[PDB]
Amino acid sequence: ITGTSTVGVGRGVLGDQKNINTTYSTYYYLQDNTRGNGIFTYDAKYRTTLPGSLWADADNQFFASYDAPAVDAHYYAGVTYDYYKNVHNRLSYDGNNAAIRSSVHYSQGYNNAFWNGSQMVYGDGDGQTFIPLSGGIDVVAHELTHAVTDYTAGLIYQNESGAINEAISDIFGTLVEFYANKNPDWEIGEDVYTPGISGDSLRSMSDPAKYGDPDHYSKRYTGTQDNGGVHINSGIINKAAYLISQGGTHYGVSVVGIGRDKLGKIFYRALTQYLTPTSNFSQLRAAAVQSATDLYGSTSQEVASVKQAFDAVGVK
Ligand SMILES: CC(C)C[C@H](NP(=O)(O)[C@H](Cc1ccccc1)NC(=O)OCc1ccccc1)C(=O)N[C@@H](C)C(=O)O
Ligand SMILES: [Ca+2]
Ligand SMILES: [Ca+2]
Ligand SMILES: [Ca+2]
Ligand SMILES: [Ca+2]
Ligand SMILES: [Cs+]
Ligand SMILES: [Zn+2]
Repeated sequence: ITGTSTVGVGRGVLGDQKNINTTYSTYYYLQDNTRGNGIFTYDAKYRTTLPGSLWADADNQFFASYDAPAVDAHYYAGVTYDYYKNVHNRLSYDGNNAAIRSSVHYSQGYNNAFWNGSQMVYGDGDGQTFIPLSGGIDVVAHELTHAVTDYTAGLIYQNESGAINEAISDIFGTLVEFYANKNPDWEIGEDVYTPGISGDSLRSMSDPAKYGDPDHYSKRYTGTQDNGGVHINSGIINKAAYLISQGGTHYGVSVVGIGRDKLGKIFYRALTQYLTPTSNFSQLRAAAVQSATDLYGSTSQEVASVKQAFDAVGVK
């Protein structure tokens, strides 16, 4: 909408107070004009019609329980935009400052979040498996990263290419979580998953097998559920990325860690310059090796560590 940029205040899903960029024209709308061509947050009103209504508020204060998922979807989209711009010189998901749209309160008791080809969408959860999913910064950045992938490598959402697509979203979701630097970890979704169980998460990148996901190519899922295991076999790539950054010895193979920032540079370059819609795990290894060669040189530790990490997870 046309209006003037304003700054509201509210509380997110976890009860934390934050300022949000809004737009005033009769109402205060969840429309942040400070980033690209805007970040816009919508109310789906417990239905499945999308996007729903641009979020309108009478007083620019967002402390109601119903407001909390919207506050976080809006704010964490801003953090994610900032990460891509400041760290990778990428302007929004398309590289040309496309408007970023999110809807919250999607459906009833909906235990998921998604990118629908055009926007991000967040369920509220059922209060048992999830609380409102925009409360997880890694979740928000995971969804927005699906948009980045759509506009870059375009990895098809099935089998190995789809597991790479998933892992890219988990990797950058985690790097955004570290960028914001609030309780960062290598787990996925811990802030919104299972409110009645402490210390768990939807997935782990540091130890995927803690939740039955594979951590070695010899343990990959080959069936048809989950689009050929896209959320399962992502553990093999997530583990490789974790090893590149943090190091470790895994199935007897030692990896010298090179840190999160270099992991992010290598995988961002692979995603944007080398991966294609049909890339498989072996092709991802080659793309990561070439990316690290471009950035650091063929004789570098960074290239050696990429090779060690893929060796450790059984990907040649
Ligand atoms: C980070 C977590 C909290 C959310 C994350 N959702 P997610 O982002 O993985 C969501 C899952 C989904 C698919 C279809 C319909 C509805 C929902 N997938 C999704 O949005 O895929 C977007 C996409 C579009 C084109 C090509 C490739 C990908 C996830 O891991 N979902 C698990 C629970 C799953 O769906 O198994
Ligand atoms: Ca209000
Ligand atoms: Ca965390
Ligand atoms: Ca996390
Ligand atoms: Ca939990
Ligand atoms: Cs789990
Ligand atoms: Zn995903």
